[PDB]
Amino acid sequence: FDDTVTVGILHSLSGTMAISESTLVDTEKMAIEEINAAGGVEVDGKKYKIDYIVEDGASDWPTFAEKSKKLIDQDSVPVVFGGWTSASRKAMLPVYESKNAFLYYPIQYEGQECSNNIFYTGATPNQQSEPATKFMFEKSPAAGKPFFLVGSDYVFPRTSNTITKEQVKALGGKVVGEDYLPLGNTEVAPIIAKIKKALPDGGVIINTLNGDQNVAFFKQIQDAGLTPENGYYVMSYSIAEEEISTIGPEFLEGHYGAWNYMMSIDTPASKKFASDFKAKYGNDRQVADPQESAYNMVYLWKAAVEKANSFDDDKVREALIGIEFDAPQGPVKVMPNHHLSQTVRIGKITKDGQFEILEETDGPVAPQAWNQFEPSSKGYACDWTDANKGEKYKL
Ligand SMILES: [Ca+2]
Ligand SMILES: [Ca+2]
Ligand SMILES: [Ca+2]
Ligand SMILES: [Ca+2]
Repeated sequence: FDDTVTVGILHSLSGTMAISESTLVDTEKMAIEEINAAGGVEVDGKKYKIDYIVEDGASDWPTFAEKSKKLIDQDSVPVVFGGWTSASRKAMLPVYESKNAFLYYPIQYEGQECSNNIFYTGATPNQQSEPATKFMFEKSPAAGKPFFLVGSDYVFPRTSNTITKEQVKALGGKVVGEDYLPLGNTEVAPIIAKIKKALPDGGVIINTLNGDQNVAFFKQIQDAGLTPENGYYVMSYSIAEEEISTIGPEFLEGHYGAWNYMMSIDTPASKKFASDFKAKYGNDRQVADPQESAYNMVYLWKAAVEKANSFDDDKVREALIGIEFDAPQGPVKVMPNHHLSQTVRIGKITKDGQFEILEETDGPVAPQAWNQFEPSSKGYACDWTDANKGEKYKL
């Protein structure tokens, strides 16, 4: 190596979100180690080793904003890989925008955003909850049954459920419940009683709980008899193979997810991701969509740097649009709206905590940041390649 570049990593390693975010740091570090082993990042004929600073967001959104300022100003990083909850991202967004910096954010979310200073590898709703909703209503064993929505009390679950309510109405179904718990809250018995009352003949439960309150939720719904055997099916948007392995797959068997990457994808690229992750971190370790999303961020950033011949975040962000990567999920591409074109999978959870893949799109789906079911965003798009279009413009 001729020089070094130091990037920022900002995730919850402690608190209620650690169950989800800790493995993202592991995965981002694996990508960095791979890139370094292959020669680093090439800029102006010089090979740069990638170093990193990890900051603990501690499941606390003001801390995410504070550590973002530290990484940008004190540490002079050219990108921060970070975030999970939309609460943490909304807290960080003014920091990256006011400092004209660059956050790369990997987690599935609600859309309704298109920051010039954020790029996104997590699913937008049309890459996750919209196909999942149609699947539950039309194809699942609870086809035609009513929907009950349960999530954490912040902007992702509330916005996701607003979209779901619009879509279920358009599909001709019914929503019979919508309830939120504060993030981390484990007092799930009252909502369980409501689900039993509202779905006396079984049905679909849409779960947007984030973090480790999912542990209490899945264990208590099983003890209450809200089980696939009794006609109750949960579709979850914010947990996958990692959290399932901590919870215990016996509590998730038979329930559903919708994701762009699943560990069970039967391709050399998917198997190599899993095998490499186990070799570095242990044979017990899972890979999953959040990790695949974060992995991709590092490789996409590296490609954009080499295309731009610069680490400057304005030049890298300009170069990043259009970049393609042969990812563990299949081919992905960074779009003019800064999001990622991705293949969509529907899965049913097995006794071992893997997904049985039941549906898969014919190639990747372009991300709709501005949601096309929600009346306020219908007809809008985002395109940062055209000065006359931009963050939010009418088609
Ligand atoms: Ca920890
Ligand atoms: Ca993704
Ligand atoms: Ca199959
Ligand atoms: Ca858009």
